[PDB]
Amino acid sequence: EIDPKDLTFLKELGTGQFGVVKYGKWRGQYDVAIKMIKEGSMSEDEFIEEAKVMMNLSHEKLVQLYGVCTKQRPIFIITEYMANGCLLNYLREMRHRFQTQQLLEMCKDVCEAMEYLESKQFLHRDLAARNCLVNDQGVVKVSDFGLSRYVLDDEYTSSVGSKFPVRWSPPEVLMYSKFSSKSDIWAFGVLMWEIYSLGKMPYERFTNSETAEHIAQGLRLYRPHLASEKVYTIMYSCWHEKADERPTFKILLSNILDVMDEN
Ligand SMILES: Cc1c(NC(=O)c2cc3c(s2)CCCC3)cccc1-c1cn(C)c(=O)c(Nc2ccc([C@@H]3C(=O)N(C)CCN3C)cc2)n1
Repeated sequence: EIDPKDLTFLKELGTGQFGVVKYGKWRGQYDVAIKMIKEGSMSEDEFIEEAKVMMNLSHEKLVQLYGVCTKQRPIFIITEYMANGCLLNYLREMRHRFQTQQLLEMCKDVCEAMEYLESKQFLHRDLAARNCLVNDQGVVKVSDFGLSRYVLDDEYTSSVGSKFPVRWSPPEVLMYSKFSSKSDIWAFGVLMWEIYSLGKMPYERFTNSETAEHIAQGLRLYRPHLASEKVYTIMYSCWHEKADERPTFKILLSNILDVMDEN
């Protein structure tokens, strides 16, 4: 429980699934982001009841959830600040600057975070470049892990809703709402594709339902120009139809490190 008196609001960062997010400082020194949770946007009682595990998740490649302010309305979620914003926009804006080594390093950053989450049996549930953030030194970190569970918005929570991350979902999520470590694995593959395509929309020009239909029948994302065959093999392994044939994040990290060593 953070004392809201210790927070200084400094800048509007935009709006996300829970409403307004602001940049500020904690105790005049530490850079933070502060989600001000819009009333009715979140299952607050449920989040508060369950939130301690999420705060104890600690890793260099996670965007840390520092604490909460719950003795007030609206409630706040205080996290680590990331000066370069979300990875999807960062890729798009610096598109002509990246070397292939840096793209691989981004994949490694995310994979390390996810390997940690996997070891804690904690699901992200909405992994995608938009839910990775970038610090002032270009380090990529995974953000808002586990929060999708508390979203109150039928357009997001229903698999036929317009905000559901269909393009990041395996068949068993689309058909059965069966989330597991292996649905995060699928999403990580799509994320690697977002990285190597330098921020393109997966299945662009397909609607969500067309995407569902086509992946169910075995359609997969093509190899981006900048991805080597070894890199494509890694992302492709995430997309096995059967969840039990997909690798673990431990295995993916080993795969990524091996490519780095060869390069
Ligand atoms: C995480 C986030 C959101 N998204 C969310 O809060 C949620 C996503 C999900 C939720 S809530 C529940 C379900 C799962 C998905 C919205 C706006 C800012 C930030 C955000 C957070 N953090 C932790 C940051 O460090 C950060 N940094 C940042 C943002 C914007 C800019 C900068 C800017 O100031 N503006 C105004 C736009 C251009 N941009 C580059 C720079 C850094 N943004």
